[PDB]
Amino acid sequence: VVGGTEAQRNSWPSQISLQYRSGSSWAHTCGGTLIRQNWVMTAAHCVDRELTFRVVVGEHNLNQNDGTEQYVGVQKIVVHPYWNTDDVAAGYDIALLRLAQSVTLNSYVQLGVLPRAGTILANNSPCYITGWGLTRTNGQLAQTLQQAYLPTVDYAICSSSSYWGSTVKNSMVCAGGDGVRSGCQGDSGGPLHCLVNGQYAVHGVTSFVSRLGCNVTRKPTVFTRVSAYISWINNVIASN
Ligand SMILES: [Ca+2]
Repeated sequence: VVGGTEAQRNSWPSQISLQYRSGSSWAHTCGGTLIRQNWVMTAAHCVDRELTFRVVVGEHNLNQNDGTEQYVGVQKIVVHPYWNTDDVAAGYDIALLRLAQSVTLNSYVQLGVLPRAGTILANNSPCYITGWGLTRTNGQLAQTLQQAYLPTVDYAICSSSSYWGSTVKNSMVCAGGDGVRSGCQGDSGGPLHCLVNGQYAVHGVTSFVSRLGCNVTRKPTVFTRVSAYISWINNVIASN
């Protein structure tokens, strides 16, 4: 997250860190959202590599003992069947991870609430992106979980030629674009949390930014629109 602030450690208890095994250690690669005690929602592109993955719930500082973490292996990966790694602009950037154990819930570890199917946010709706991703374009991962205020940019604006044009689909949510605040590498797969009727819900899965950089004016961060995938999510969890 470029232009973020440090999250309070109990603000976003559905946020997870998706890590892969790297020699004798683990490396953060992506975010995700805990949606069942044994299921995480992330981006498909975060799991294209043939890596060994784990999920960390109750994580705040990637580099220090928080006293709240639970570490759990990924047992099964179900990528959306229409995903194509060489066409992120087509959409379908979503995957579900079944965890090897069910995590224990507490003020640091909660299920993310998803919107009702078909819900579309008014332009300029209040949302936060969260994650441990780069804090500058071509920078480094954050140590502590970051949040940035990223209001939505509706499809009509986002798909206009000075924004994303044809690259954005109605199956996506755009947010931000102010040139200061954005998602960045390492945020992918994590949530966009939007305040609706007094409660935050996870409306987006972080998918892409411009090839020119993270915080580029009129290139809002692009997310998979969770509310387009409710039936898919429910069907995968029911069949696995
Ligand atoms: Ca930690």
